[PDB]
Amino acid sequence: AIVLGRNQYGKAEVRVFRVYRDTPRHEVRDLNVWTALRGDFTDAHVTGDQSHVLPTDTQKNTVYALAKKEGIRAIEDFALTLGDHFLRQVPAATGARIAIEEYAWDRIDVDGTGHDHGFVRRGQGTRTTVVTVEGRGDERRAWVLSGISDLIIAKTTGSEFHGFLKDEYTTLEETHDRILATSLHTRWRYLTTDVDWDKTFASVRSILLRQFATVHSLALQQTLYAMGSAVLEAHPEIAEIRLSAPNKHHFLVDLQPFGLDNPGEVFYASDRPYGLIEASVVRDDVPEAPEAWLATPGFC
Amino acid sequence: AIVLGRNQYGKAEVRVFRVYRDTPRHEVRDLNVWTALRGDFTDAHVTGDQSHVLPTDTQKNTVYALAKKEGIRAIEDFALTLGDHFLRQVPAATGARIAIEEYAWDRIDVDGTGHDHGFVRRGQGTRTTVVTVEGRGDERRAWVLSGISDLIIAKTTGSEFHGFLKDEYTTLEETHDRILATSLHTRWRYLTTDVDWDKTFASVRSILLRQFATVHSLALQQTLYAMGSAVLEAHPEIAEIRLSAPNKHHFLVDLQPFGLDNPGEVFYASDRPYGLIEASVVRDDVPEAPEAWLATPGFC
Amino acid sequence: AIVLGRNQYGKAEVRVFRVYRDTPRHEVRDLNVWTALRGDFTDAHVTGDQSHVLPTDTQKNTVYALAKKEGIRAIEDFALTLGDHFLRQVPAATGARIAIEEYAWDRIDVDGTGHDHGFVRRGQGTRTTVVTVEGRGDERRAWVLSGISDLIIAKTTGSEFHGFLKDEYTTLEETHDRILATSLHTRWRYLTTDVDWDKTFASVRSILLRQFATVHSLALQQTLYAMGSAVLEAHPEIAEIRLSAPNKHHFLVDLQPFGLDNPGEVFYASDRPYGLIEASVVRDDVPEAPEAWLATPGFC
Amino acid sequence: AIVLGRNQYGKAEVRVFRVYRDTPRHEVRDLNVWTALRGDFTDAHVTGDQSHVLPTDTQKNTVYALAKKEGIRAIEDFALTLGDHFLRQVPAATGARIAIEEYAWDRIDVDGTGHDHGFVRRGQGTRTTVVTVEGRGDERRAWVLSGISDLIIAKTTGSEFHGFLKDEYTTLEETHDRILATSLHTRWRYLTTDVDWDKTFASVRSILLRQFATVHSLALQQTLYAMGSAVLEAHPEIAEIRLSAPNKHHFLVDLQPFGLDNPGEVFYASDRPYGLIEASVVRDDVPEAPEAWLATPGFC
Ligand SMILES: O=c1[nH]c(=O)c2[nH]c(=O)[nH]c2[nH]1
Ligand SMILES: O=c1[nH]c(=O)c2[nH]c(=O)[nH]c2[nH]1
Ligand SMILES: O=c1[nH]c(=O)c2[nH]c(=O)[nH]c2[nH]1
Ligand SMILES: O=c1[nH]c(=O)c2[nH]c(=O)[nH]c2[nH]1
Repeated sequence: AIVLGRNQYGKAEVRVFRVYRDTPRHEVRDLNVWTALRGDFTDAHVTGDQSHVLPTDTQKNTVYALAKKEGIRAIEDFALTLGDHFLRQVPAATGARIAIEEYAWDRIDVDGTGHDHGFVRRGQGTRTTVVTVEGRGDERRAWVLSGISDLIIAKTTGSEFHGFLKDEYTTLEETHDRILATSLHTRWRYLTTDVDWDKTFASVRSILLRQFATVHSLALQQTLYAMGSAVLEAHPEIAEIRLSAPNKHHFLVDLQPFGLDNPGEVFYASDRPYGLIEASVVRDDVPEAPEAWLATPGFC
Repeated sequence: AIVLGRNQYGKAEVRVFRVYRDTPRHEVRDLNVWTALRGDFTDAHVTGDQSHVLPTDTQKNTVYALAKKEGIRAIEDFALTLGDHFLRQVPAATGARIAIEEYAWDRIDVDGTGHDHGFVRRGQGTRTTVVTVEGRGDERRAWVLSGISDLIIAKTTGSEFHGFLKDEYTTLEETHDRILATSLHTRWRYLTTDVDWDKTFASVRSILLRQFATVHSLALQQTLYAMGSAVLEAHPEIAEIRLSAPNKHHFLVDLQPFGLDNPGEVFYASDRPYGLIEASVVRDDVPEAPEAWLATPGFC
Repeated sequence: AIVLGRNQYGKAEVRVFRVYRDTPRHEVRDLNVWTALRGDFTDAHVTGDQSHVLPTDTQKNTVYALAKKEGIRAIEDFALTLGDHFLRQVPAATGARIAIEEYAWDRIDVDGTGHDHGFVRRGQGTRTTVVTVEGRGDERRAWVLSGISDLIIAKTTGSEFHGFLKDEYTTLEETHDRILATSLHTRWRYLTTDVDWDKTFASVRSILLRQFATVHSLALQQTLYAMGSAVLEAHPEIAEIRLSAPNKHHFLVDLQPFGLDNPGEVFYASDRPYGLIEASVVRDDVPEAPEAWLATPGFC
Repeated sequence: AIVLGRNQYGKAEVRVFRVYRDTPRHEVRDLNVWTALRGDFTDAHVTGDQSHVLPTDTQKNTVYALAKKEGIRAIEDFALTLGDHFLRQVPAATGARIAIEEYAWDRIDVDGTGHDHGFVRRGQGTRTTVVTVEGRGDERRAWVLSGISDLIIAKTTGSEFHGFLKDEYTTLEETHDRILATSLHTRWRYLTTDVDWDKTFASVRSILLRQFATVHSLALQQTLYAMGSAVLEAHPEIAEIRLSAPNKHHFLVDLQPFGLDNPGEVFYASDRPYGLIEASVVRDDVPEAPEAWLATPGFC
């Protein structure tokens, strides 16, 4: 009684660089795109008949083709267009998952103004989206996740951790002052697809950064909740936000062996291990949408 | 109505290196360990009261302590032991997810025999486990996933891909002979925890490699199914197996511009993009265990 | 006739995070430090007598100790202080090489102003230094290299490549318009150590960026020369600059198979292979200083 | 008086995968190739006249073409062939540096015999070469470096470190038993180009591993010298060998706080910082060949 279960296939990490150059002031969209189709590909696995299978090579061609034919503004719209496109090309497909990450570029400063066609990478986190489209016509449903990854941030005070559970293996001293440093990975789910994607992203990003800096932290857990709840309070169109934050320990070096004090000044920035504190903040009044999250961050 | 939803926390990437040295012939266990606790940590997020929280630093200490107290044989047993231990130490916790990677070492060859205490990394893929323990006493349940990651394999013939769906964006030529190269990521779920972990792991690994080599491939999809089904047929104790394989494209380089033939000999190994083909092989007569897979491969 | 040749040893990648907090407006210095000592360590290699050897563990302790005792302003001064320090502690040492890289942080924007103690990584290249100190007292000599690494930049026009040598293996079409994208690695050597390190670095960085953007490029070779010569013309205190630039090819995708034009708009950003164009611009009137560059970028 | 100084250019990281398939028992050569030309390319930098420049794209084409035309046996011979070829094609070039890494593959085991066309990556370090060719005809000279990179090895005893210099910043305890773990990077220079490259490589690798295992270590310094000298004593055709070894610290974890002993059994494998111990072993009766080492490991 051995059968094929869940499966998906597509092209991973299609790097597409789109330039808008209708005026001498160029704009760039720098994208990394994943496609994944789902549906009746059973025979392709069990017997090797590829009749239903649209090659991943073609899914890559389609990314580049539509980059010209449809354009690339907000990555959520581009992902939605790709999802609907593959459903129209692949009758055996029941759904498509399109994930995109965008690398931001600034203009190189020349004599106090940004150059028309010279750019430098901004380097402060990746804007992401994960779009799922299922069905066709009146039964078509779609879900949009957006997110930020590798947003590297730190507080040098305003961070405490005390009153925790102490067991026989606990050696950690309580503290009222420590560094809190992380590299934030977050994704949030929109209630519908009728959203000003760029406006909401800029506001969410600003809210997460501001809350991180200004909330007095009693634990990374409490910081993440304050960040996520501030986002949902400001954005009724967002159903839920998941946050994943390493606690990149900066250890206060003991300089007493060298005859020196260390009043919170000299730290060893440790690579591994790191705390990993992960939390979701949700609207209690809307249904969950597990289809939006299937195979996020990955299949297995 | 904004509330804390799913959450977990713990120590990530604890590198523990355990030496067995009861005799001059030492053995090594080289591990990377993640802990993650789930339970009633709501107050720790919402008000900042850490009374329920066993610090991630303590969870790190526990890995090293139990590596001596309990030893490290099969990583599945060590992960099961850590899971039960944390539930004993943290009353608010309802469950624990313990994930481990093991890096295999061989003995250095000296006059045709492995040296007593000198080793070299084996380098052929990581052995993995993901162990979840929920509840205590009679209500306790546990699940074991084991797996292999970064197993880099290739066939230089016995691979085809033809008769696929062709649309207006398709330029891929059908082929009856190509390279098939991948880096296998796989995880499988055991029906129970009464398993000879090392014997089954070694068998699964050899079935995967043997099926990959000897099965004539009509598509990566079909190779993955053939590998997965053979594992399930040889191991009734395994409920399901998920395979994730990039199709690392080796393009036959066009040498005609240089006055040369290229009959399947000279290839360009492209990095990105790559096909990503993902399949699940399951026993239809056993129920699913979503608990085993929760937050695998990640939380969000 | 087998003897020990050149050798050096020290601690690599000491991550030191220094916080200045005498006022509530904190400042951060985020550093990665390499030490390497040179001298009479022959017996330590040949017979294993470690009498001359100061442990790398101590060289690490010394980084953290001096971070408090001497402070960390410009990384060149900190590296010079470390070099002279190790010569005073290690009588067998004849020289010391201290390399440092600095990761820049900005203040998180809160209500239009930078927060007192909350920061985000700037993410636009690494400031580097390589300081070599040899001898003691009146025979002491020192050399300072500074540099930038991983400065990711791109032009979307103003870049040509034509009139090159065409041989029987050449398939490249000449072009008067292409993308030129790179990740710049550069190091330059100062004539003396009497330099305002921070002021010169900011000006050099600005000159390299401006020249990249504004010079009409006939080849990456010609761009790198225009960048390096502009730096030396503006900075008589700099003896030479070496630049190493990958040509990260952005290939104009052929969309004619899909019935579309591509007037310089849709590109495939290729990972590997990449051109690697490397050049030095030098003052013809000052002597070379090979001691400054020994074991840069590495020993072997 | 600002002038162009040293420069070189070429194609970096050309991944060529060559299959030998004269019989059904295929063999594979899996290579990463760098080309770099040196010569009279001054005009190409200063005025932008590319007449002398053979495009890096052509240099890429030449790797694939000669992989068929000439074949790929030992990477040293292939690199020598590329070096001479470019000097034939590029009159302005005075020299070429060709560097290659090879990734070893094993045959997949099927019923105790290696499969005809199914392979798995060996995973134990990269075989390397760096070949420099200068001049043409009677004035031609060439040099071959071969090497090994990322060879991950460890001993769990037979390593000590005591009797070192102790200063006011030293806290390291002397020890008579510790783990010694490293990832070896080494390059050696052949006296001539009349060498059985594969036989010598295999011998050098086994001497390095065997000496590491069996030599009782008083310091990494002394282990490296013992490895290097043994290679030179067994291979008169090798002029010199440079070794670069991180001391990847495995700290004995203090388990006393948990009521436990730890007699050399449980270790924390730290990532950074790490000792970096670098030594050259040379024949004092042969002259140096700086030309062989120019821009190794990099240009700047
Ligand atoms: O904010 C924190 N939460 C934790 O759970 C924890 N655990 C730990 O060791 N340090 C911290 N910090
Ligand atoms: O085995 C394959 N499956 C695919 O779906 C596919 N798509 C593609 O372009 N090549 C391949 N190969
Ligand atoms: O600016 C360039 N220099 C080159 O040497 C070269 N070679 C190549 O293929 N493209 C380019 N571009
Ligand atoms: O073999 C060693 N050499 C050193 O120089 C050194 N320094 C140190 O701290 N440990 C070690 N070990």
